[PDB]
Amino acid sequence: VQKIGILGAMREEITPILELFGVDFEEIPLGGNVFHKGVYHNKEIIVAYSKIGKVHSTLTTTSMILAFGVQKVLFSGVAGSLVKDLKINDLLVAIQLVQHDVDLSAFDHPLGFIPESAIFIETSESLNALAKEVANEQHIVLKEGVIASGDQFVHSKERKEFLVSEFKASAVEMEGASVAFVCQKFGVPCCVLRSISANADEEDAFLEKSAQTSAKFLKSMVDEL
Amino acid sequence: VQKIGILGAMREEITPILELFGVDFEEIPLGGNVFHKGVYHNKEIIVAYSKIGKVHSTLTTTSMILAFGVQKVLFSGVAGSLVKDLKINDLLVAIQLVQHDVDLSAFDHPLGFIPESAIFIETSESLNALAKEVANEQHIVLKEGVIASGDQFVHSKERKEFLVSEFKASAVEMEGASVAFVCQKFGVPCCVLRSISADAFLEKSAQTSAKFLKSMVDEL
Repeated sequence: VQKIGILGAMREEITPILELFGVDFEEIPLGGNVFHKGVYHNKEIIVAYSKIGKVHSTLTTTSMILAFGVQKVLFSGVAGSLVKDLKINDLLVAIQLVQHDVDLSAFDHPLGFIPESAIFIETSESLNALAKEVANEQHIVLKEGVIASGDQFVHSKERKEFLVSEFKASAVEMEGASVAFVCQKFGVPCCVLRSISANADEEDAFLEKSAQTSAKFLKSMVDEL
Repeated sequence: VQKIGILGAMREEITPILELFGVDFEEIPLGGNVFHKGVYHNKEIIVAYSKIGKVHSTLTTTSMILAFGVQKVLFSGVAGSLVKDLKINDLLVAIQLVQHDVDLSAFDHPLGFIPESAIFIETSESLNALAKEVANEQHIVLKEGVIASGDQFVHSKERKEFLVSEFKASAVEMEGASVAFVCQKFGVPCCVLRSISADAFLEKSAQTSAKFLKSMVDEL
């Protein structure tokens, strides 16, 4: 029985996901999270809001995997662009991610690095390839890049410039890296998709449209699994 | 069947705990961690190191609870002092913990606050009182205070003074708050104990902490 996890990074991103799949979803409370469980064409689909920041999103992902047995994870949301050519409404697949706020440079480690780990987190080759195929089929341009995540909102010119110089990041948000990290640790293929909600020089109804567009893209992925 | 989780931040702290409990531990890999499962006087003891930082420690704690059913968590480690009265080798129990690096101030949230949470995370009355009781019986001084945790190793005067001024923290490390938070979310009692550190120091400190943890478990 195939079991697929779907995360969104705002509560309001969940509604159009559950609506579009169209089946009944049972609400299961666990660890202060609510997981929505439904059956769609003989796959179990487990949908949750991550909650904010890395500790929340780690907890929700680890829970999803251990309590519900999800075998693959798709994580949708929005991100702010760090690069001129990545603009509002562009869709981005995260080929790698980084925890941009990790700093053990006092022990001469490169920024982003933790011992017994690595700076960059890898996502699923097969799921990213699937996202490319779906984007081709649906006539949606799909860009690729590195997403930086950290437990601060990044707004300053200096901090955005640091993300690009240090990590070659394309976009920034708060929960992607941690989710991808957990998945990788459990051998669970993960795909992290972001649509751009702010241009690189910048810091609601528009997020309602993005959340609908994302739900459509997620369903078109699941329809291929 | 009582199930107790014992967490250390780093590998060298585990070794002495496994040896002192003395029982046969089964090694169970899960989520890139190795959990050591043993039965000690009719209590199941699950021992693991987190690895460093908030993601790692949140992952490990959640696994302890969901995969192994632990009912109570004891977390031991070292921490750096932020106040003159906490000196090297002092033992501190964390009454509250904060994630000091969380900053949603761009949206007028206080520093350390995340929506659906709180700035300060609480720990177990009962387990804290047990730590105090063990310490009193053995004539070991046990200090109490707030622990600040974050994904940076804090070394500057400016950041240390920020921790004191913003959170009234007494000590700083990288994993306490995330472990305590996970336990709170699952209604699992948690005790966070830290020896003040500022390789050879660490060996002694791990042996003495293993003895203190064993002493607590003997009362549970």
